[PDB]
Amino acid sequence: NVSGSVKLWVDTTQVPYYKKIVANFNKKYPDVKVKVTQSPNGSANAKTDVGKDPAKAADVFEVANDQLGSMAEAGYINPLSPDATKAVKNNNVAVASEGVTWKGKMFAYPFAEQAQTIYYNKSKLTADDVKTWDGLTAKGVLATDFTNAYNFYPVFLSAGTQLYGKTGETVKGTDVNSAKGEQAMAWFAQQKSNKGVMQTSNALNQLKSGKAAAILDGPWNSANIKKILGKNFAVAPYPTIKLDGKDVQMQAFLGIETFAVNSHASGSNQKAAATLASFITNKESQLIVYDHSGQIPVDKTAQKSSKVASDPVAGAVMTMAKPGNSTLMPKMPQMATFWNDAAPLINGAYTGSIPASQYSTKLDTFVKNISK
Ligand SMILES: OC[C@H]1O[C@@H]2O[C@H]3[C@H](O)[C@@H](O)[C@@H](O[C@H]4[C@H](O)[C@@H](O)[C@@H](O[C@H]5[C@H](O)[C@@H](O)[C@@H](O[C@H]6[C@H](O)[C@@H](O)[C@@H](O[C@H]7[C@H](O)[C@@H](O)[C@@H](O[C@H]8[C@H](O)[C@@H](O)[C@@H](O[C@H]9[C@H](O)[C@@H](O)[C@@H](O[C@H]1[C@H](O)[C@H]2O)O[C@@H]9CO)O[C@@H]8CO)O[C@@H]7CO)O[C@@H]6CO)O[C@@H]5CO)O[C@@H]4CO)O[C@@H]3CO
Repeated sequence: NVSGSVKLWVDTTQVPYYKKIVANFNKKYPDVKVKVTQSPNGSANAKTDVGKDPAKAADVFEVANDQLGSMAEAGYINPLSPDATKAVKNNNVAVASEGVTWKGKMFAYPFAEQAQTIYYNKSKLTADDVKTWDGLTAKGVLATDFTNAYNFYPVFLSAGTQLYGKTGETVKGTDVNSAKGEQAMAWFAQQKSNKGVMQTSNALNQLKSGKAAAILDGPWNSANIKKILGKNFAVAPYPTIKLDGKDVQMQAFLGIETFAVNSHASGSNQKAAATLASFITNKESQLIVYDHSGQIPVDKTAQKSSKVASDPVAGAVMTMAKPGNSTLMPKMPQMATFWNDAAPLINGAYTGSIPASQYSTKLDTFVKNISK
């Protein structure tokens, strides 16, 4: 039998359907008392929401896979048991297991596959128009945010550099301090004068108001964008960009969204928390998430279900996940420093605060900063 009390943190607009999932959980586990709330600052900030006071934080919380190495090394999350590991590994696609594994051990329960795509108004742009960045932006406005390194760091990967080495596990393996890194910096700088590229802190609002024909966004907004665009909804994988005069696919990050168990819990509450985390990331629960938000399951069977297989967003995400089209976010503890330093590097190139004469110096300093 499973008993105990568990606090669950989810992202703000997810609460209504996690309440439905928790109702399903309580059919099987009637004696577990779950309190579902939004988190203080969302899954993109889980490591600090938990770290500021682990005993006060939720017992089960939503967290993106890049944060897991930091949280594991800090002792905020424990390895999954052998049986829990086997379930994750057997039920979900390979990259989901890679996403939650740190030094050979799993530290979270994966449930969704996240890659950004182009979302666009098909009354304004065609499927052919969105194949290239310059071609798209010559025909309509793309709204985006150059202060967000999750949006734009992958251009360095398109340029042929590595982030923490071949597989994201090599502390000294970022090699962006090179001519290839400079090519990415120059691409950011070019976009400042591209009249079809609109800098904004709220790209989705620009799509809603009609000021943008296209945005880059992820599947957490799939159902949201389908509602906004209605019969004009369309989606595509990322386009090619020109780097050093060559067309290359513009990458996104591949992220795995997860739930983790707070290591503070003990006794019955710990068992209840692990049971909840397993349940809310099971196939049925992943399909409920899909039905509400459009997020893409990592469960092998769910991905091949008719409804997911016919969804154009799922198809675009599956394309994005292929080698060359994205890179799995690394989960090194150093990712904290990476994210902090990457945003001003990219935005400085875009705004011109970093001129071309300084690209090499700034990239050298960046690599030193993130490679300790
Ligand atoms: O809008 C939808 C979301 O709304 C709600 O989110 C709001 C927050 O609740 C509210 O607090 C606020 O956030 C601001 C915050 O208050 C400020 O303090 C500041 O944040 C700084 C932060 O405090 C610092 O510690 C630091 O953060 C670093 C962080 O520690 C580190 O891990 C890393 O972050 C990177 C992630 O780890 C990485 O995974 C990736 O994040 C992706 C993510 O993977 C992907 O899923 C996607 O996230 C979606 C999410 O799935 C959706 O559910 C939806 O979330 C809503 C929230 O749940 C609500 O709480 O939308 C999300 C965004 O699309 O996209 C993420 C990328 O955007 O990359 C991360 C790096 O970008 O590095 C950071 C930076 O070093 O620095 C912070 C910045 O100063 O700023 C906050 C934002 O203004 O406002 C939120 C709404 O904007």
